Parts: sequence; structure tokens; C-alpha cells
Amino acid sequence: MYYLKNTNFWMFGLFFFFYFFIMGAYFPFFPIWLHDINHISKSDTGIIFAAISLFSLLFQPLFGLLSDKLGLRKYLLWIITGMLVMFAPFFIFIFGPLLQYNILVGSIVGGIYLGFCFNAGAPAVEAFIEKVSRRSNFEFGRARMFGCVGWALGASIVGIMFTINNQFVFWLGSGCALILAVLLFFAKTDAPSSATVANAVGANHSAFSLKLALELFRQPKLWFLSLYVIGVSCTYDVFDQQFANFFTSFFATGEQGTRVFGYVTTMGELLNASIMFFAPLIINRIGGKNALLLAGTIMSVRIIGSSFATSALEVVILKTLHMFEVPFLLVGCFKYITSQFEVRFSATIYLVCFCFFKQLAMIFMSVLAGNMYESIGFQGAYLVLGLVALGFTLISVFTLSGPGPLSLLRRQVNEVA
Ligand SMILES: [Hg+2]
Ligand SMILES: [Hg+2]
Ligand SMILES: [Hg+2]
Ligand SMILES: [Hg+2]
Ligand SMILES: [Hg+2]
Repeated sequence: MYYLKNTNFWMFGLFFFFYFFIMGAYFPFFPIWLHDINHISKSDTGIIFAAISLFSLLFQPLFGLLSDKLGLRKYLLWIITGMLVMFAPFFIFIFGPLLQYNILVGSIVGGIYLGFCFNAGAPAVEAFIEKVSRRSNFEFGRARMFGCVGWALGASIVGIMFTINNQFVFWLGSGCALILAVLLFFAKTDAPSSATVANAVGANHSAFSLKLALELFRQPKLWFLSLYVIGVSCTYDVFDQQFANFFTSFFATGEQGTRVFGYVTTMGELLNASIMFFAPLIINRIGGKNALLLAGTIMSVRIIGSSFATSALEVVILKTLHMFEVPFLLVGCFKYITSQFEVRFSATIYLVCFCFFKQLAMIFMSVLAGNMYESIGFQGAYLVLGLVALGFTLISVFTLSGPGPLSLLRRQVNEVA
């Protein structure tokens, strides 16, 4: 409408419906392809999802220094794309072999960089795209809920495709989503207008200092969130690493236990989208902390729950819980962080607690998770994590800063208005 003649909306919206069609491939069916197509150690998928986190942490950062000190040049974001023209050659001809030709540490390391154009590129893409929403007038959130259908159709299509042939994907994702999610450039923007003639605006900014850090470090309420963050999350995070094959087991053909999976995920948007609607409202009445516990109570139940699975139906209810949670989490982390911290801090709070610490707590965790799914298989390991996760959760109905104890409108309603 207000975008019909608006072209970069189409451009970057479509660029969003392609960067996320690939996501919808590479991500949910990673476990499957690894372990099945490649047949890989129930504990060595850990040394992979492991190197995965150790780098998304060496890049999520350095990618800031680019994402902005670079501004409107697609440059960086063009490496990302070109690197994704080789999705195929890579897994098929390099990633797959390296691992499998059982040289595996020296194959993930040297193969966990096409994880760079995903872990610390997926957000990176999402930035650049809003810097355009500005200059070009889109409700960024109108073009991002564009790349949401792509990851919905992604899963569905891909899964069904995947079975039929794992190969006829890395070739689809490497073109179907590459040559376009790349060709969507020769038609773009740069113009130092629609911002300020000089530099009065153009691309929102912020700061992350040492003292800032050293200040938070002084703060306990930072620590208690660093508790919930490393405790409930990181832990849940890895729960999902492997979970996909633990899924496919409760099914007829494994080559049917996939599709279903691709389905449970496609229906996620079709769920989470709705959930997301109310959410705020709710979050803002329930009060952050509470809603962060709400998320651990589930996260938690899903782990323990899974540790007691017997059938398929159950397992297709655990994979559906992961959905209610998420909303109440990121949206919760947001509303708590904010209701509990100095806006100046906010920036740093994320990098420091949500990127440096969790990815760290995961470089380690997902190794003893795989080393654990061996000595005790899944369901056993699930009891461990399930408890450690719920434990911490009760510990937070205590630690996390309640609903504004020494300020309810100056440290709770202040940022609000
Ligand atoms: Hg694709
Ligand atoms: Hg952890
Ligand atoms: Hg969505
Ligand atoms: Hg968050
Ligand atoms: Hg980091």
C-alpha cells in the first residue's frame, strides 16, 4: 500500500524471505543430516554445536564493528551471501567429508564458519535491513514478518524434500535461496539523505565501555540474571541441539519422523505468531521477572517431560511447548532487562550476559551434553539437565528482581513514560 510502489520494501522483504528459507533448511534438519546422512557420534555432534557457539561469540562481536562502522555499504553482508552460494559444495563436498572422513575436530573448526553466516550473520542481516526501513520508510516489522513465512514454508518444504533426497536441498538452498538472496542487490540504496544531510541521524547508536561492564559487574541484579541466563537458558539451549533425533525415534520411518518434525516447526509460526500478539499485553501485566519464570517453568517441564517420553504423540507436544516459551522469553528478557537496568547499560547487558556468557556456558555444556547422551543416552541426560534447569528456576523465584521493590514508576514505569 504505502509500500506497493516502495521498492526496497520488496527487495529487502524478499531478501528476507530467502535468507530465511535457507535458515529453515540448515537449522532444524542439521541434527538429522549430521547423525543420519553422516552417522555421527551422539557425543561428537557436541564438539560441533560446541565450536558453533565458540565462534558465534567471536563474530557476534566483530560483526558490530562492521554492522555500523560500515553503515549502508552492503559489503560485509555480501560476504555472508557469497558464502551462502556455496552452502552445497560446502556441506556436500567439504563439511560433510571433513567431519566424516573422521578427522573431526579439524573439520568442525574448519567448518564452523559457514555457521558465521548464520549465528552472527542472521542478526547482522536483520540490522542492515532496518537501516533501510529507515531511509526507505518500511515498517521494518512489515518486511521481517515476510521472512517469517519463508521459514514456515522453509521447514515444511525442506523436510518433505529432505527425505526424498537430502542432497536436493543444499542445492536448493544454495540457489533457491542464494543466487537471489544475493541478486537482491544490484537494485538497492545508499543515499546519504532521508536521515540527515551530515550525520545528525541515519543509524541509531549506543555504547559498550569497560566501566559500564565493570559497573554491571558491580551489580548483583546483573549477576542474578547471569544466573537465570546461564542456568535455565544455556541449559535449555543445548537441550534443543540434539533433541531432533530424539524426536525422529518415536516414529515409524525415521524418514517420516523428519517430515512431522518439519511440520511441528512450520506450525510454530502459526502458533508463536499468535502467541506473540497477546504476549506483550500479558507480559506487561504479569511483570517481566514472573514471565521469565513462566518461561523456565516450561523450558523446564519440556526437559523433564521429554525424559519420560514413550510415544510419538507426547513428543509432538514437547516440540510444541518450545513455542509458548520463546515468546515469553525474549520478549520477557526484554521487558525485564529494561524494567531493571540503566538504558545506557542495556547494550552491554546483552553482549556481556547474553552473548559472552551463555555462548561460553554452551561451549562447555554441549560437550558434556553429548558426552552425556552417550554414557546415559538421551532421556537420562534429560533428567540431569531437566533438574539443573528447574532447580535454577526455583532459585530465581528468589533472585531475579521482583516487580519493582524500590521503584514502581521510576525504575518500572519510568522507561515506559
Ligand atoms: Hg532455499
Ligand atoms: Hg548451562
Ligand atoms: Hg513470526
Ligand atoms: Hg534476551
Ligand atoms: Hg560475545
